[PDB]
Amino acid sequence: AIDPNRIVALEWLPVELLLALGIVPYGVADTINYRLWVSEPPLPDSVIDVGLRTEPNLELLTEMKPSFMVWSAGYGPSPEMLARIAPGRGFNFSDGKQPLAMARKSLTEMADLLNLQSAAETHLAQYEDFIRSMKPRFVKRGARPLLLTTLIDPRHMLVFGPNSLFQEILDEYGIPNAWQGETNFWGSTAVSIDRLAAYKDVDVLCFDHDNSKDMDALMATPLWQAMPFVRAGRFQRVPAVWFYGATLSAMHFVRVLDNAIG
Repeated sequence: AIDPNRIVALEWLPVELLLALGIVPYGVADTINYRLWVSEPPLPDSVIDVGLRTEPNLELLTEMKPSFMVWSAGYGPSPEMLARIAPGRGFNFSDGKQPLAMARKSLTEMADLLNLQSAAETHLAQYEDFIRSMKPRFVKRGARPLLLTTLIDPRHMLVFGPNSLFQEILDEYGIPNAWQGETNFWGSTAVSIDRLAAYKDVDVLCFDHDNSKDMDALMATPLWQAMPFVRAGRFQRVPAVWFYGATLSAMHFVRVLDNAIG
């Protein structure tokens, strides 16, 4: 993807890969929601919004003449169709088990394509150092499991399991993941609110994403008020963190994690 200033990112994972390498995306799919769900790595105003990740403005892309386009494997438009617009590459979020391991590989891969090998190494070094440096902030904490969630709608809570982006972080800090149930490839699964009642002695973090109306509707139900971890005072709403990102999202998680239970 020769011209580093004409790269269009059709999904948020590669946006994060580009940003970690110092690249300013020429175009980004759904800049609006990127701000509501990813937030942390801010996108400059100059970035062109090329439409929803699942339905990018194909005419716009064609007119833009991107030097290269990057997206997430198995997500969004057909890579075959996309490759017809401009050169491109899809990136894997995970191998289905360790998203973070893949993130490191993805960054490296992106760096090689753009000959930013050094920048990748500098970032990866900052990543591992940051993660390790924060370990002491969770030493005092015991073996109480942690439940990571986000409200999809009043009737559905998304929970992140063992193969979620967050697991590796939890593992390094000795924090058991309360959710050991099924998960999709991306490390999450949507469950009915009642399913959360099964958890008594656990801490629960819920990622906000400008959905106060929904959180309010949820918290007004007697069920939510009856929730053992709620009554136990173990529930906390926290800032949005992209669950399907890479190293920047992981580091963002650690910051949020720290403020919440560090």
